Amino acid sequence: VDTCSLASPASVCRTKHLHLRCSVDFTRRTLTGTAALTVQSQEDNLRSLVLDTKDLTIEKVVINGQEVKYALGERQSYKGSPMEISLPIALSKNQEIVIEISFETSPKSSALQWLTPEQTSGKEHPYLFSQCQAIHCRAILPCQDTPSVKLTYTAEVSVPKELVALMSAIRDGETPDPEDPSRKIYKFIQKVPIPCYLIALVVGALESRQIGPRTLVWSEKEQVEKSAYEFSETESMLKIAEDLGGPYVWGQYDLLVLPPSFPYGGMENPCLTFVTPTLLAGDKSLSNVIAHEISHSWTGNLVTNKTWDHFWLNEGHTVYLERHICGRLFGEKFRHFNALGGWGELQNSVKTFGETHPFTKLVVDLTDIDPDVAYSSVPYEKGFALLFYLEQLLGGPEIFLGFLKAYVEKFSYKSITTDDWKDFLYSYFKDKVDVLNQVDWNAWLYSPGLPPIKPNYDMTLTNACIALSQRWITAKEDDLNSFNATDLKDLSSHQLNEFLAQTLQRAPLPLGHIKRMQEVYNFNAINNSEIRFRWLRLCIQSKWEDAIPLALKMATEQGRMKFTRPLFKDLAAFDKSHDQAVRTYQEHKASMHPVTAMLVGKDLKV
Ligand SMILES: Nc1cc(-c2ccc(Oc3ccc(Cl)cc3)cc2)[nH]n1
Ligand SMILES: [Zn+2]
Repeated sequence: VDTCSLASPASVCRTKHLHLRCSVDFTRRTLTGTAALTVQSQEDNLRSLVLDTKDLTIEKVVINGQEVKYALGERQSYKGSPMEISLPIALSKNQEIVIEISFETSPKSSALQWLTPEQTSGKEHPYLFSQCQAIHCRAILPCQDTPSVKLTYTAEVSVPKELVALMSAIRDGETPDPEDPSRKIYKFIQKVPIPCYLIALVVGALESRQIGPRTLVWSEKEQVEKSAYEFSETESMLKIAEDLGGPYVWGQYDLLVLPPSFPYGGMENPCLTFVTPTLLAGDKSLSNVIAHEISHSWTGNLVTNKTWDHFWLNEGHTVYLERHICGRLFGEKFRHFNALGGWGELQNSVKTFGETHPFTKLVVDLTDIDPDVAYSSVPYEKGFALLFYLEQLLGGPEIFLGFLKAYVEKFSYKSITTDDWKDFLYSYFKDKVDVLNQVDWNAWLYSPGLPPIKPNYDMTLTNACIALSQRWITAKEDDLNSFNATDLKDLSSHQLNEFLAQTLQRAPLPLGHIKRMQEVYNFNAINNSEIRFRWLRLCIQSKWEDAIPLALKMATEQGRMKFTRPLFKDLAAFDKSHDQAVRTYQEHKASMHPVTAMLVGKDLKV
């Protein structure tokens, strides 16, 4: 049923537990060790099984202290190579065996980026971080690389004693390596069953600062103190999340601020969220990303999508919870602001993808499609639009939040499909079934382009952005002298960002407008990467050669694909910077994140 995994489906067998013993070698850029997988059979007379692997080196497979026959199949592009294992016994239904696999990752592992000391803040020690979603755990160790199987796990990672190792699990102790005095072993334990894509590792000279009863903030010493401040409200947001979705079951909620090449804004790794360092805007304005990763602790990590065709169930509900968290902290008016802004983003994605593009469908068919290529904000906003529309259609946020909490408890620790979600919706809202039948489910779930109906959005906080953006778009020459910094006197960082987004859509603007806009607003001096990103896009799309070097620096000084990809594609579309953009990519391609370096290459057609 999962077209992205080459392993035995959950209907044949399930991995119950993973015991990982491994060592990080920065000299060769490999993890070597063993992966003991406790696997339970789901059928009678099970005599062999298949795992997922991608660029792994297998030494042997030991079962009950004896080596066993295994075979690796031909590689299937991004899916990797399937690994068959011959069992030393035939397992009847629900019986279990432990399989010990001696493996070693490839330096080209698509799940990891190896950073040289100069690629870090401290410039003295190397760095390693993982990114498994969607199907990259197979590039770290053999497993059923599919969200349809959930497993607990325990790990022991040997690392140079000067470094620290962290995982998506509770820290369970550290000691000097008994077989190597120059190394330390960090132990971890994750008692809540998870999909293997939530497995994460990080190794580096990490410092910590406690910002809450169950929250530490991790980063290099240069950024720890800044990050502890930027995210001071995490505990504040955890209690709101708990009130909406129920108890937080993962014990610890730590935060990890990675080096600038991290490919995404955040990764909802259990116990240790990964976030881009580009959130350090200095005013906490971009902290809603933390509210997002927090919400994933219920929608996504507790209730998980069965395949990646149903990824929208994860981010769709997560965005919904996030904007309710922000609404409880800043008012319902603010919640509608983000919802409306998100609907504007959904317009941008569709315009860029195309109204008929298959990647604008809510439920996709990733058969023979690299899930990384399908990743976009469409499942985020299109998913949220559906839930918001249902919230309004079903009687308000109070009623619908009651459904969300029940939905989470109903499928806790399980993996569901869109039909599972829809089926329980009709069960929960059995009194209003006739209202649900008014919904165009076929169009919402499987038709591409923008949804069939637009929700009702409060225009209060957005009106200020619309007035100013309209003045610039419709302004002629004689109107440019009157623009002044006072236009932003009562605008927040978010409103400033929305204004740019509103202006960005109607780009390009006359060259004089862009030059005047820099004179009066000085967007070049704003550190907020969301705002800077859009201001730069507005400049390059308007053919302003002065913004070329500023955009190349931001596209390469950080690796968040949200910014790096559009900036490059825009530089490649500008005639005056096409050559410089391509040449720049070729140079940095070798030291970019593997997933990021592959995608920009496709964007650039190199
Ligand atoms: N409009 C849409 C888009 C999708 C979609 C489904 C699966 C995907 O795989 C992933 C998920 C997360 C990451 Cl980090 C990388 C790849 C991406 C996107 N579903 N519906
Ligand atoms: Zn997310």
